[PDB]
Amino acid sequence: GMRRTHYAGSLRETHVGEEVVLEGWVNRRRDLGGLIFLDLRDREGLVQLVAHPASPAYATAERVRPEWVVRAKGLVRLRPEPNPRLATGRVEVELSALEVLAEAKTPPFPVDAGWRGEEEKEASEELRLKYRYLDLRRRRMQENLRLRHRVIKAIWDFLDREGFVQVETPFLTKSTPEGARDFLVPYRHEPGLFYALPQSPQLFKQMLMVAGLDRYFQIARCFRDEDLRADRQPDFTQLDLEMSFVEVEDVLELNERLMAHVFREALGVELPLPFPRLSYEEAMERYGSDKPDLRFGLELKEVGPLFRQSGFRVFQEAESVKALALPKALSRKEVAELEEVAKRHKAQGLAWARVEEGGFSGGVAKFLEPVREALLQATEARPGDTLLFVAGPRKVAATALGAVRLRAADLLGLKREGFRFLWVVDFPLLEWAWTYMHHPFTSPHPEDLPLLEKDPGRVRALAYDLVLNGVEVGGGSIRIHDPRLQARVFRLLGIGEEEQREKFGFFLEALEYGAPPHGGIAWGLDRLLALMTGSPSIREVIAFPKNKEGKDPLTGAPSPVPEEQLRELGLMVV
Amino acid sequence: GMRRTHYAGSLRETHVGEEVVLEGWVNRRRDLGGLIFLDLRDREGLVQLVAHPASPAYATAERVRPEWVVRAKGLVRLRPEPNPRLATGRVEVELSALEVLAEAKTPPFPVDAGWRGEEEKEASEELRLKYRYLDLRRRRMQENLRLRHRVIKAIWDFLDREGFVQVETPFLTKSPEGARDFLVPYRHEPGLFYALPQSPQLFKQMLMVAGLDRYFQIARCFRDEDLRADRQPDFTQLDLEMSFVEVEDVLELNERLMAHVFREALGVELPLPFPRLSYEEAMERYGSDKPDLRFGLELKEVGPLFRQSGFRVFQEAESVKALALPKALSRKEVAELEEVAKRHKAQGLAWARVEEGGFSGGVAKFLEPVREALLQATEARPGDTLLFVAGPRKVAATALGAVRLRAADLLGLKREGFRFLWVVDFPLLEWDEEEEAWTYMHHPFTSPHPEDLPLLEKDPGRVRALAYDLVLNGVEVGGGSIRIHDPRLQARVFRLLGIGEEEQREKFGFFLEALEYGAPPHGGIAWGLDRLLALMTGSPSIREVIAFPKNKEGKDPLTGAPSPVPEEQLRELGLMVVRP
Ligand SMILES: Cn1c(=O)ccn([C@@H]2O[C@H](COS(=O)(=O)NC(=O)[C@@H](N)CC(=O)O)[C@@H](O)[C@H]2O)c1=O
Ligand SMILES: Cn1c(=O)ccn([C@@H]2O[C@H](COS(=O)(=O)NC(=O)[C@@H](N)CC(=O)O)[C@@H](O)[C@H]2O)c1=O
Repeated sequence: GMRRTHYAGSLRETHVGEEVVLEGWVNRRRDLGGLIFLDLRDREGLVQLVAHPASPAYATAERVRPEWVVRAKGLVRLRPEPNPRLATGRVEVELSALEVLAEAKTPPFPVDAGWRGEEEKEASEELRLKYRYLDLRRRRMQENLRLRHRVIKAIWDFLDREGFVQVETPFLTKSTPEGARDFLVPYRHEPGLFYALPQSPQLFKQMLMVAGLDRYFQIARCFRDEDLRADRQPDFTQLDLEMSFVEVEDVLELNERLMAHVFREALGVELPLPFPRLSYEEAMERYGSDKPDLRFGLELKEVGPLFRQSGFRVFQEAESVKALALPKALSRKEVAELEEVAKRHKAQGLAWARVEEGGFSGGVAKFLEPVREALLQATEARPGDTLLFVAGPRKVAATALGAVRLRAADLLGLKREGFRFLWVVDFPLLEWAWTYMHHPFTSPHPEDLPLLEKDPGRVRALAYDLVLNGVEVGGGSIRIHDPRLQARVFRLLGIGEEEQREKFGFFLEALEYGAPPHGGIAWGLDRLLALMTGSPSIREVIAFPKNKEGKDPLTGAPSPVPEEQLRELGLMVV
Repeated sequence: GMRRTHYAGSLRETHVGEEVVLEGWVNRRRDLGGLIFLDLRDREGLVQLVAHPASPAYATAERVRPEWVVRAKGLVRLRPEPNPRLATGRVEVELSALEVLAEAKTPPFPVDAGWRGEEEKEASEELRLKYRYLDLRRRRMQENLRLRHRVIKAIWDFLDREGFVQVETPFLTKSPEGARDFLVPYRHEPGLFYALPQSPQLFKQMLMVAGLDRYFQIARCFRDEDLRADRQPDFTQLDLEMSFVEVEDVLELNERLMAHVFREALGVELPLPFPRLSYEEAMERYGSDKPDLRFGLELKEVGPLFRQSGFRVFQEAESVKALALPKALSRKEVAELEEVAKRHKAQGLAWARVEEGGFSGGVAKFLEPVREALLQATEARPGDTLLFVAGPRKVAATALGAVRLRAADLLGLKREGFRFLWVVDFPLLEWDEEEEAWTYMHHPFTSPHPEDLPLLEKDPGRVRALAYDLVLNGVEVGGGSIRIHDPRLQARVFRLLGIGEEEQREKFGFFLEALEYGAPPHGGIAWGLDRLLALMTGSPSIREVIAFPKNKEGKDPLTGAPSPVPEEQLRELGLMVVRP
């Protein structure tokens, strides 16, 4: 068997009196009172080793240095005083033997403080990525990676119990000129031909429903060679799933129970069910976003129809006037910062006013007094608040004041805690010619089918987004299984026969052989884990990620190849 | 909730009298005396629907054709005569309602036979791949994929229980397992490329440097080989790594894991521990480093019997290996084995017959002078045929071992069950008989045996490696080794393999630097998961246990990959096709 008797970090008072053998890294060394203290570290935590002057390990303990790998033997003792910041804090190991297994260069940054429960100074992320195998020694990074393990295992446990079959889908597949750019892989035996890496398993998982597997899932890697700004990696991980004979309700319900199972098992957090749901229209009206942050209130209110007779022209003529009531009297500085956030979101401006005990004061207060009783019942605003207004087109006014609403939350120092999930449902199928939102296999709402040709902009889709704390962590839809309806959606989009066969030919032919009703979703697993850990970037929950620019400082990729390796592929640099 | 009350194939006599809602595919339609019988199919199997002319469901049922998708409602009743070949064969559904959810045209090959327990006729595999979403409707293919699910889940349960951390490693990484890399052009700077990983080898060793102690991953590996021998461009490994381990610790963990997998996914008990054979023992006794232990017919060294022989072809040979087959082969069969032998670099195949007192046929004359010792060494009996290959030891073993494997087929030996074994004590270097060179059997991060370190510069050919292969039924299903964790020794071994300091820095500099920060002792292994599943299902190819595999030339008939890309796209990458 193994030489070690225990993980170093697993020792407790229950082990006092046992002789242990331990292996790990020297986290720190201190000399006090003629004793040598060594913090010995492995993935379960630190344990204090003590070398006494009479001990055979005494000279060895004096020469070891941080990050050296050692094997220690000794007997577990109570400490005279416990250190409650260590789980092993009640005990130490009186060293009888100490063996050096590997020496170590001084690391470019410290990895020792977190394991003592101390705060860690921020290091250059580029330096952290270049030495990622050392960055991953830190307690924080190992907790992230081990949480990711527990989340995926919980997903397997749940979906296996519910009858889902995990199926692995191809990585070398068909390159299509459809939409986002593919990463290409040259085919050596015939220069000029390429595989593509998959943007998602969408077509394969739908074909698995056509194959009768009923329900599928995969922890899937997706590859999209597009703009890497906004915390995007060249590849990322989805929890991808698909089910047969389901309505929207069936997919949402399954995903709610799965998410609650994951949070209970991997985080010890209880998620109340069911999740709240908002239509896309309700979300835009009340929050100005299709990914609302429900950790605070401050909803937007439509007040347009209050000023239809007011002398204030810019309110009276606007298609929409949105109002927001902040529970604080803001400075002229803060208002202008909010106004700047509004104008940077295409608004014409941000009107404002303070709410006093008898009326209003400041900004547009004069034009608000005639409609005071109605304005206050609509906004539920109390004396001391500050009213913010954005007038303009309905989508612009909502989106602008919604961004004002988010930035306002920071200015007021609102406590934003916990995990607030919600479903956003009833997205529009299209948008102005006409174009779809995600992919063209999303089913129209059955009761909206006749509007497909008459009023396409009002057709709802059977599509849904999963949002957590203002972040889109999942998206999917019920699919079209009728090839006649799919052709009908293509005719509405102006997508001809030759273009369909070039982009989707093999799948459109699959629908002719009896596809069941089906639908599904994919989570952004990296985004979920970053939110679960309070990380500012998904790079903190990926073992070996790229930097923000898409390169890998650890290995040096992407790198040149010898021209003989490229000539063998029949390609050359132009 | 769902409309569906049960899976169609799950209905039993215990459900008689219940009203059920079912959804699935029409496996077959038969009309009889005005009744319409529909075998409804889903992933749990078939159940018989009955549409009566007086039912509201009848008009719908008249439209239905095979492979149409329907939702059916009605009452479970006993059949007047049961179909004992079906799990639902005692019952049927008397239809009260039926709706068509989807129509279907006639498939290019049948998918209905296996769901009835009947045998499936062989279809063209290129056609099966072109319509893989229909091929996957067959019962055997769904059994394969659901077994694959069960195996992976069992792997997760066992390794999670044993403290392994699953870590997902990169797919877009730096341009090492004995094949060519698949490249990915970097769009923003033409001439730069990523490589797809041939394995996660260096990432999992770095996770040991990071102190995670034990890792695993169900990893996809990409290797651009001449795709002979049932090669796919990418395939799947159970990859794992452990810290502070010796060879034995890795072997015992994998043994217990494999027994758990076979018990939970197949209901098969694998006796423990697995047999172990050294590389030398395996080659001497079986002429192969992946022995097939499902039959006997071991090889015997008889060189020391011919040192006084007039037969120069025997007398000069380093080795003469013999094998006794329990049958009097025909001259046609002997020439076949001789051809097998010659295809494996042998100078030829000798033969004879064992009769009640003397010998007959082939080289029997030269076998007669040495009879007592030969019969004791081979245990041959009257009616047997003796075969010999004379030559260098490795040649003689390998040629007659391939004859041994072929002969098992000619004799029709019943080879059954699952015979695992470890092959251990591999040499660090393998001699290429062709290119007359030393090459490494396992990748360059394999640790030499610590007792053999002074032989690295004195005599590299006798250096043992701390490497091991896992063999199942004559197939290599796993391979691994204890790694080098000392940076000086890793550079020393790179120097031995003909890799100068310039080459070390360019390909492995980041990893050599990592060894300088306190790398623990570590080792690991990787299973060929597709290979394992193919053996577990008796499949002739790993294509039968992969949902959407390539064909033998690495092409995807279903999607048309690989394919040209627009001239505009290729321009954006800054590359062009070289003109012949
Ligand atoms: C980092 N990163 C990205 O760069 C892009 C996406 N995602 C997350 O993937 C989810 C699904 O992706 S999708 O493109 O919307 N739809 C799809 O991929 C569809 N195939 C899903 C379906 O219809 O079932 C999003 O909701 C995000 O949470 C990221 O995490
Ligand atoms: C289809 N296919 C192939 O094309 C190639 C390999 N394999 C299977 O992968 C195992 C490990 O692969 S290895 O390259 O030997 N070692 C490695 O990849 C080492 N990195 C593992 C280690 O040292 O821990 C083999 O034992 C086969 O069972 C296939 O199934």
